[PDB]
Amino acid sequence: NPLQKARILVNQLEKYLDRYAKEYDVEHLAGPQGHLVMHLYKHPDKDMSIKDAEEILHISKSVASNLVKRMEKNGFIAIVPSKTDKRVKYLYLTHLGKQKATQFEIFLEKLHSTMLAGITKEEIRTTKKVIRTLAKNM
Amino acid sequence: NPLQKARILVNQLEKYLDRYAKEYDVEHLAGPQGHLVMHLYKHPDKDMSIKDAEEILHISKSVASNLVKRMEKNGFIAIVPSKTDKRVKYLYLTHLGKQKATQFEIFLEKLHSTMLAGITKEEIRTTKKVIRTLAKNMA
Repeated sequence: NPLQKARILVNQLEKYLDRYAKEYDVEHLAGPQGHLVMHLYKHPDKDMSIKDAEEILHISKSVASNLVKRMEKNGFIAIVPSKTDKRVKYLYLTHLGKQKATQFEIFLEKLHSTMLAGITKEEIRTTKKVIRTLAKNM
Repeated sequence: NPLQKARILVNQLEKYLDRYAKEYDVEHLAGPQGHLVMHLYKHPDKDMSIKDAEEILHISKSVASNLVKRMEKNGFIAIVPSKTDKRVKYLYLTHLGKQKATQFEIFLEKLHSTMLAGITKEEIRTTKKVIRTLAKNMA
């Protein structure tokens, strides 16, 4: 049954991810914080406002604000408020965020090497398409 | 969390699945038995051996044999060994199985109408393949 197998896959997938994130020592960075840290490190000539994080992660301001607040508490970023507009805040990688970023690139590189073996990109775009239309149908 | 979200979706899909199988009274047919019944009902001029079932459902003789024995226990088919060949066993849709067929057709129509809207069958076949190969890769 496809639904029973998918339920099984999800559980294996969460276990598989926790195990690698530990092996690569990016366990707390795995997930949205990693996605933010990555974008920062990949685009050094741009600035990231908290609103940049909302649009990339399609989350709300309250959710994004507590996310960047978490990343600052973890020593991953410096939050620097804009001097012109008091409501705009910028995100900057610390030294630890830079090291963690570059380690996170390596961890993802192996995941795309292992988990997506034998899966073309056209198969992936459609799979994401099917899952979204199932979700919309619910 | 994307994984938390996928788990919730699959749980919604299964709940909606049970809802339609109850509605159309086809709960045991969701899956291979329904596929066999359909092949029987749709092709009434051919005969289906157990070895035919292996090819149709891409299963083993042992898996097909336990499948049809389950379908007979549910009264969907009669398994009648060949009167010519002692090694061939044939499958025949019963009266109950013919009613289940048309009940199963409307059920599939409802799935394609509601939960599986906008998803072609080729899109489903790839989705199943990605799921099989991702599971293989975490091993």
